[PDB]
Amino acid sequence: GSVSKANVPKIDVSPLFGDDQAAKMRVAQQIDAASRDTGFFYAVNHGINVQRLSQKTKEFHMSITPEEKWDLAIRAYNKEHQDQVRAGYYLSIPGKKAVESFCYLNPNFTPDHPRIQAKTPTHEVNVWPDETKHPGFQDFAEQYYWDVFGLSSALLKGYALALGKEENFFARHFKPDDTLASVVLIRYPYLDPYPEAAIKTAADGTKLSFEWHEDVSLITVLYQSNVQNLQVETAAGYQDIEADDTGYLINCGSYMAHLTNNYYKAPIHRVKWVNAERQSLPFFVNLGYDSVIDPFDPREPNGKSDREPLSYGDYLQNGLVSLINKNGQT
Ligand SMILES: CC(C)[C@@H](NC(=O)[C@H](CS)NC(=O)CCC[C@H](N)C(=O)O)S(=O)(=O)O
Ligand SMILES: [Fe+3]
Repeated sequence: GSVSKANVPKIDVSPLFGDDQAAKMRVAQQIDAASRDTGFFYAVNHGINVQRLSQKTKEFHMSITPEEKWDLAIRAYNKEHQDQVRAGYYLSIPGKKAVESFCYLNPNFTPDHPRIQAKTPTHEVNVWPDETKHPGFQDFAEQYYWDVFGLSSALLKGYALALGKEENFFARHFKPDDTLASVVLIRYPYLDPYPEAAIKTAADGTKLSFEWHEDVSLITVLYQSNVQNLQVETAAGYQDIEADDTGYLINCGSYMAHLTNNYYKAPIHRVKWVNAERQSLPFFVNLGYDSVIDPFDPREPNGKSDREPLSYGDYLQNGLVSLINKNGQT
């Protein structure tokens, strides 16, 4: 019943920001090898100040009041906010639900934006706390969105080259004016006593905070504090993913698995229950609402696939609802 440790290589992604094309191919090879193995890798030498990200996120989580949480709550917690399906605060439920979080979307989604004017699903205008009660928080959060957007764009060039495509194969659909990408600022608290109602038990007996799932994304670009919790499923069972609070943990989402005919799988993973204060800050790399990538199969000589091209917006709307139905309202 022992638990092994997943091979999660640390990949220096800095060449993806430069113009050394052979060096970028050597990064792409590493991304290919990781994507074909466990499906996770750590992006290092990424150029983002993750210490400031963790400090500002901690300041926000530890200073917001129950009044402000109701005022920012998504409609799952506040019936007055029917437009907040994605963005807003996700309340914990003491004695029942430990996790709480704050999700925000593309800062360019304003009342002027045509997708907001047309009321297209998955598009929302971000809600923010009072500036004086949380000085600099909105500025930090929006800046972080574009900081990790820049990193994610380079990572997408690595994935494109790894699959034998031109480096903009994915990134050309990843644009500041229409990206459905999201940031979630997740707090997992220390609780004494920790309520067993907030703990799930896996089929193999492991105590979990969040059950197995594939990510709803093209790729996921995640920062976490230094508390080990993640497990990836392999054919030989679940394996622990070691923590690293200096790098970004990268993995493919189910849209990537669809478009590559499962050549780059969306790794199934789950979150172990750990009674420790920690943060989990995912950036879900989503494309535009009408973004469509023609599927292909890198295993076939002609590279042809019979899978239907999937519009990303419909994929995202269906995927987020299915994840809530399967693993519960977060
Ligand atoms: C329970 C929770 C803390 C987990 N984190 C996540 O983000 C999970 C697993 S990937 N994903 C979501 O809840 C989709 C969010 C989409 C976002 N609202 C949007 O609209 O884009 S946990 O894995 O850390 O346990
Ligand atoms: Fe996930």
